[PDB]
Amino acid sequence: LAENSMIEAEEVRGTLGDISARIEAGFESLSALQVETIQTAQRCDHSDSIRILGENIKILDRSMKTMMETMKLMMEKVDLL
Amino acid sequence: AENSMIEAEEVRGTLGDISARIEAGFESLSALQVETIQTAQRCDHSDSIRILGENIKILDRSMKTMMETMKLMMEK
Amino acid sequence: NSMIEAEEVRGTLGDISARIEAGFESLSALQVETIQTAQRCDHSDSIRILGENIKILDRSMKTMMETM
Amino acid sequence: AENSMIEAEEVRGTLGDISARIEAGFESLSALQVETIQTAQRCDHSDSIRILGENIKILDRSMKTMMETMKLMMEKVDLL
Repeated sequence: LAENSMIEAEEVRGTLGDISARIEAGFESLSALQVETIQTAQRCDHSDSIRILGENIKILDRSMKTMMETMKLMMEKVDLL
Repeated sequence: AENSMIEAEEVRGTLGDISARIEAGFESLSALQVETIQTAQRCDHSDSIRILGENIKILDRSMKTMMETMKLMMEK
Repeated sequence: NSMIEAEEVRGTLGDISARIEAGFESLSALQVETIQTAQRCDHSDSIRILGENIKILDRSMKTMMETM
Repeated sequence: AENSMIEAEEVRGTLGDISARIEAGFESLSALQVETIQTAQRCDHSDSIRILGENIKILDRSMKTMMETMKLMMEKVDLL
């Protein structure tokens, strides 16, 4: 049964080896998908675009202030009629 | 003696349970990872934000038109 | 010595399964928190409602233009 | 007898390699997962979006003021 012990040893090694293979197959599979996850996340970061968008809306507002000034100037003139 | 065979049978069972848990865990985590990337894709609104700005720009151009119109009425 | 060694291997293999379950259980907990956090970054409704307001703004501009 | 001990000794060595690979992978994936959640937090722009909308609403409110002012000139131009 000395050979028996050897076959049982080789079978144990093979299985353990396959286990290590499944563990390595997974960890890199999940890590890769995780790298694609973080990347897709970066895409959803529209911080700069929004801040720019607000500053243009602000220029807009400052242009309506201007329009009002001109508006009330016409008002004065037609009032001094 | 053959107490080794029964011992080997037990070792096979436990190791098989291990492999099952490994495959189950990785299979579950991966399915939730595909759900994560897909949900993130939804959070991308680059097109929407851009159309919004282009609308603000058109609106600004319309402001300039009124401004010219106003001064025009002034000259009158 | 075969059984005592078998008892030793069983302990280590049992510890192995525990670490596997711990790792998988922890990572999933952080992914459910991750997916939930990702869901928060969806602003489709807000972005669109904002645009509809700008459309009213333009509509009012066109109204002013005709008034003049 | 001895050949059994070395066989057992190998199992200890190999299983230790197994535990190490397990710990390395889990530690690595989690660290990259915490990087994921933090990056996701960056993508939340609710506050900015909200202030953005409130400014456009003020913009509309000011337009209504202009409409009222513009009519005033029409009432006075209507004098004639």
